[PDB]
Amino acid sequence: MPSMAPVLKNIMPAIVNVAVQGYLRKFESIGSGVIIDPNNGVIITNDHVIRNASLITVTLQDGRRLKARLIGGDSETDLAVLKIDAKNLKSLVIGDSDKLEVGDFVVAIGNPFGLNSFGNSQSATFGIVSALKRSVENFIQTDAAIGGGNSGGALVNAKGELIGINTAILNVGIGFAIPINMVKDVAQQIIKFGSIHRGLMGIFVQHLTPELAQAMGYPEDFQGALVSQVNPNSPAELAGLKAGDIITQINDTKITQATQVKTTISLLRVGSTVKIIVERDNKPLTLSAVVTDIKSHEQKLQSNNPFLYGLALRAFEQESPPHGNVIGVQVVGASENSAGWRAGIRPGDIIISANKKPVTDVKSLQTIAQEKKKELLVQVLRGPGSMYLLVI
Amino acid sequence: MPSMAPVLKNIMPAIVNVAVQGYLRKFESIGSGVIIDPNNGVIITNDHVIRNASLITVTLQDGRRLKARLIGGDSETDLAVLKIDAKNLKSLVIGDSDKLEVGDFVVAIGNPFGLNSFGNSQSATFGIVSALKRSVENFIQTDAAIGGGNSGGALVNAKGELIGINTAILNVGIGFAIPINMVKDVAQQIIKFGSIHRGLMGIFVQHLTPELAQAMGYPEDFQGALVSQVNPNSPAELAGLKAGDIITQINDTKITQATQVKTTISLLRVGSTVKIIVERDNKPLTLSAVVTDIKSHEQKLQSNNPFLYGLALRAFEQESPPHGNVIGVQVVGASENSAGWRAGIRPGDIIISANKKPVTDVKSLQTIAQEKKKELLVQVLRGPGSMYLLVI
Amino acid sequence: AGDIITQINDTKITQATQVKTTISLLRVGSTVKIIVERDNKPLTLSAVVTDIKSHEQKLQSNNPFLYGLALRAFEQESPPHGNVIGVQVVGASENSAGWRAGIRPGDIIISANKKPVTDVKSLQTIAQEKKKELLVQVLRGPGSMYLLVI
Repeated sequence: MPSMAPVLKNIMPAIVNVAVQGYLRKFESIGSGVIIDPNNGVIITNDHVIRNASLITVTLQDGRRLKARLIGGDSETDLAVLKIDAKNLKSLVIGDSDKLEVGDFVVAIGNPFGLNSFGNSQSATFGIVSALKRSVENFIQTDAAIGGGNSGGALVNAKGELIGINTAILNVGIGFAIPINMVKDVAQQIIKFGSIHRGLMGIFVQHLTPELAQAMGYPEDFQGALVSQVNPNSPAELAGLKAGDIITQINDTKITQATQVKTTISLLRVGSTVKIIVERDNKPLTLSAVVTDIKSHEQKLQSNNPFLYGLALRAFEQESPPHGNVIGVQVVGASENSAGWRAGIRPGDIIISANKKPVTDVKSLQTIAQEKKKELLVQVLRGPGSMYLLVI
Repeated sequence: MPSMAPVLKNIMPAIVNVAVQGYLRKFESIGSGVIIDPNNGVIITNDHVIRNASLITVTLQDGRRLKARLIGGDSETDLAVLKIDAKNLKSLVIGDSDKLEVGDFVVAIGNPFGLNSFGNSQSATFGIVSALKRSVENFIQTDAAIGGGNSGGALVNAKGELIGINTAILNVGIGFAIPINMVKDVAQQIIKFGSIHRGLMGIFVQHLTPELAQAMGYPEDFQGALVSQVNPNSPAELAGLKAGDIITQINDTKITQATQVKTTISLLRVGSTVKIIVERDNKPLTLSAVVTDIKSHEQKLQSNNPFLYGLALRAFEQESPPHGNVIGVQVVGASENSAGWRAGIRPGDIIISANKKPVTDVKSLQTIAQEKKKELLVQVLRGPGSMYLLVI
Repeated sequence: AGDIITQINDTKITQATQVKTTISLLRVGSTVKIIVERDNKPLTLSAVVTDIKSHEQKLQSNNPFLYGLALRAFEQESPPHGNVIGVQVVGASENSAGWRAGIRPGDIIISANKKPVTDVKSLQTIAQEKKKELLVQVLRGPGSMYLLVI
């Protein structure tokens, strides 16, 4: 007689209750957690379960109510790692969430927002994987949900292995899970450093469909991640990556799915050399690239183009009463965080001279901006009036 | 390790996305579709998915976004057949939906109204058949639903065969499906003719319960469809069908269920001779009958009874101030679409003479109505007053 | 353009509004005789009313990827992309192959069948590469994406 009872009875102690008290006004909040290292008391829940906590208490199936410590959380991946100091703890076999398919049977273990606050008992619910993660697009999706779903709890496969960590967004009958492969890596890194310090690579990637594979000269079943854009002066550009490359391996991981790429890179730390294997018009190339600090990169960009950085510019000529024939460069956009904004330049402004010299096109503006001076004097037409501005 | 993953991976390409633009004000709308003939690009969705469309685009799992043509739809069965011109298409094995039982495991494949507009990925959800069709009464019913259910998508059995086509009426956790046997027949007929042209048979049928079987002199397990009424001058009457007959076979289909009968006959076309095998007080009889055009039949009825057609009549005698003793035939009802309504006759009218002659009962009225004349002069009492009317 | 219509078939044309009414009710397949003054010379033209769907069908497959698209040459510094050179999609008919593939007004086509796109003719020429698909790289705000127009 088949039943999930045997596997669940063994893994249930691994799931726990997570209770939080805090101020936002004082509030309560409860969710679930999973013990992923029994020897050191390391529990995973969602970041949103424990945000704003002054107090966090873990209740085990065995009855103990334990004071827990936050080792660190990561709001973007919605994960948080906790420590409790206690012995005789149980966990479960961790699995590989890259190996999941639509149609596999799963069980989600974790109380809904309403339920069994008081019993040391975690509700179980059964179903299949309905759709794989694809960044609702951001998670493993299931039809195993109860009460609008669980946060912090375990998603396990038919064997009892942990394949993800549940989460509850506000989809009737649909359950969501953060895949365990990603969870592992944010756990290690929060454990070692206390938080993820994301750096910059500058690679935008897209799902390689069979359609696109074939149109790009590869078989229908070919797998990889399509590079859709490589920014200028980005680490990916230094490394030789081009739009149209198909990424097939990063470091030790084979890429068969664009969603893979974006997770790996994310959780990788400024300083890391990264091996990227690429296919380009059917030739393999191995590029190497260094993750850099986002604020450093913005610095480079700024001190390289100190007066015009953050501005979108185009050539402009137009008879424009009351000014007569107006020739210049139109500021089409401007980041609030630019020397240009700070000096007063706004979108819609026409720059008609720089350092008292006439400006005809963008190039002509960029050249004068290269002049080794402390400041750029800029004359702008703005609708029917005009200002001189100083860009420092 | 059991899993629905292998069967679903093979049939998933058969399911598609259906996107529609139109005016009702412009609107969008998306549902799903199933490819039932890969060689000719023939897709099934629901009629309600594609109604009011000026544009219909099919997205395949492989990535192609394809312009689709409406070959025809049928709002009563809520089905619509589509063509796309494209090669390398996949379908699935079509199954027999007469063979389904409560308790069989099923998977419904198709995105809910909310979900994955953008991924070429169709959500899957798992369960059992909860109740068989019984015309909510009109469909196969399941506990495989997500997000309030899918329209246009596939319902498949444990083997991966298509057993129905999903539909979403506005029942939490309950999924509905239009059974595939019916779908097949409306597809062929929409393909050949562009739409279903329903004719008239005139057979009302009822579920034969064990209770009723026994009370009618057959074993508890006897199957068939109970004829509850046969209209006068109907094709079923010409063919010899009587109330109390138990239909057991129509053409090539054995009838074990009343719901069967009504579908078959429906989709059958004016002109078709139809074999009906019947049981009557335990003797088998084979009747033959011809489907006729509904408007022709109404014509026959009218030109046969040209002045009184569409009227409900009873004998009437009553002392009725201020009229004294009133003898006549009371019009108890009247169809707006009758020579009688058009002339002014209303329910509650007493017909007291016809062609200047007194009317005592219905029969007496019918006889004068048979007179070979261009018109019927009718004198009516209406409450306290009276009108002469001319029925043409 | 600048011809003056004085007659359509046997109806005589004295105002602009008659033209719509005389012609709208003419059936597909008809020969229509349009009589005109052009520089004070009378001419008589003959034209065949076509089916609307068939005409749009003809424009469509005669221009299979770019039909319905309003397009202009585009050069602009555009943080974070740097200097973006390409063809801006200014309008896109909701029934075009381009709209179907995913293109939207605002997008900048920066490459086609893997070559750089500079002016509108450069895109038109690449579009004529003898295929059943045009591969386009579009820049949309800070992102980018490959689409296949079919």
